[PDB]
Amino acid sequence: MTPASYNLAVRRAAPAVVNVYNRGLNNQLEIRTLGSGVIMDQRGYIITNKHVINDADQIIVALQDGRVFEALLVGSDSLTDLAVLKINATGGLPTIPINARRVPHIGDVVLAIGNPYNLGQTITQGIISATGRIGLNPTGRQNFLQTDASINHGNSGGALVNSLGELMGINTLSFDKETPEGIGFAIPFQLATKIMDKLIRD
Amino acid sequence: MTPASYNLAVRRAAPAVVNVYNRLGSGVIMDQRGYIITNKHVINDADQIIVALQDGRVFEALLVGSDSLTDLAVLKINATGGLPTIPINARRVPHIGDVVLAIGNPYNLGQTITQGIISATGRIGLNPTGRQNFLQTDASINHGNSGGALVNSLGELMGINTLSFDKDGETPEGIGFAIPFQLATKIMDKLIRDG
Amino acid sequence: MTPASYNLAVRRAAPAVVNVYNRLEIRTLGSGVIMDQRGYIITNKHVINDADQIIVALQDGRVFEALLVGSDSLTDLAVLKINATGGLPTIPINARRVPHIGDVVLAIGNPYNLGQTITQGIISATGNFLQTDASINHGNSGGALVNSLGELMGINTLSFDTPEGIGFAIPFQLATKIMDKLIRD
Repeated sequence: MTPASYNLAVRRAAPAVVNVYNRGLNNQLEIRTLGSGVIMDQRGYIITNKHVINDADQIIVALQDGRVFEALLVGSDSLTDLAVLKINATGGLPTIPINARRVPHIGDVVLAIGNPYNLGQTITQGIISATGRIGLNPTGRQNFLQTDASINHGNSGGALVNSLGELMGINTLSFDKETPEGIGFAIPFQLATKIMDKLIRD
Repeated sequence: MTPASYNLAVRRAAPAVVNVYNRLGSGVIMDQRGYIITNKHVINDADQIIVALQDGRVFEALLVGSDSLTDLAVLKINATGGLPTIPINARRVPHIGDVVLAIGNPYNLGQTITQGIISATGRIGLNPTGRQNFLQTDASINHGNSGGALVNSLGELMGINTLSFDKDGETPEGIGFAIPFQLATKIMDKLIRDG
Repeated sequence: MTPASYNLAVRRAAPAVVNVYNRLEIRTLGSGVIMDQRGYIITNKHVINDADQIIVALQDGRVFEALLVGSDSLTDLAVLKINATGGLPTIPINARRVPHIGDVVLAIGNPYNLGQTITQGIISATGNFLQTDASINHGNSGGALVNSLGELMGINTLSFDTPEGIGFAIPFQLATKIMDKLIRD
């Protein structure tokens, strides 16, 4: 027989999730913070976390296949805390699966993909805990997704995908206010997307 | 292709799980008449107990009685409309390993669903739990989940979530407990036919 | 209908996972996995390190004193021996199966002495150390990490020093190799 697995999602998305690093002058340069990013398309556009690349002397993007790029910050967005990078790839880029017709449902099994404590790309699984909106009017457009898929420093900017490897959101920061568990957030993919397209227009 | 999901169990059980506050734990609308279960410590020495359903309705609830030997309490609300109730299959045998979902109101963030499995069904002899019939789960439990529901992939009530374990040396992960539904169904009827 | 479950995995593997005590009193605790019927159990070295007496307890209630037969500094794995008055349950092993990231996996050990507990996660990474998010806590060391078929994927070790859902395991291949090396003596 075959083991229960969410390996089909891991194979379709893991390759498009890169390791992001923020290096700054101390000569002598070092890593201020590190996060993750999702290669959106073969033009070299990546979506990451704004707090991960803020005040960066050098932005280093590292794919899973060994390739290391020096990236360019195209622009970030405050309301959602997203930032968009750009790399110059010539050998072909692995991209994240996207299904624009899909609508995320509470309970859907979801996988978080990121670089917790720089231990190297890790995959954690949970479900979509809730979906809401932060801002004026609770009935407004969905702003965030909540998941219990373990999130840690280094996951910021990463991808939230369902069991078909489809993009559901861009992991953000976790929750902290005793010592909470299984509470993490992401920006819906339909929103992450619309912002990128905007930003890619300067 | 269809995405793997537990949304079914959710649509079935979440409507029946309420937000408890006073003038903030959680609760489960056991049956039509308006009987709501919760933990006795959730409502202990509280003033006006307020109960908010996921459909936005809000009611005042009266403590129809709690039970110290199980840390459970039963509340009553007089609703005019129809009420949502938690699915309950009395012929179901909870097994260790069954996928389970915890529904509650963590840090008053709004109703959330967390998934884990049934870690244990009970315990033999002295133990950190202090009890024998506790259902142990690794589905994320936080302050506010107390009193909420523990359901399986069909939305059936497995137990009533209880106080979080946040320890004697370091912060534990994936350790939560729930009171068996079979025990809550007993304690409900008793506190009911007892006034 | 029937609830989605990983009980099959529990039934197959859990009987073989034991609770290891380091005594005297209790200086520390962990878990172990019965590699074969005669009573050979694998656990981690740090759990039974410097023990006046090694107590092993089966999930069925029986309690046996253990003999530290040997260990391996390299992988931090130790081997214990107990004499059961009959054949003992063994952890399922399938040397032909290749662990994949994303594979559902269960953690079986004795967290905070609560008693045997099963937590679930997935293989988060395979980069000779396996990484999983199946909740691991103090007392889980030396325990079993199995997939949905009860097959052994690894011996859980010590967690990540607050980080959430980061735990590692020593590949079952290594445990198998280390068990044969010590039984042969």
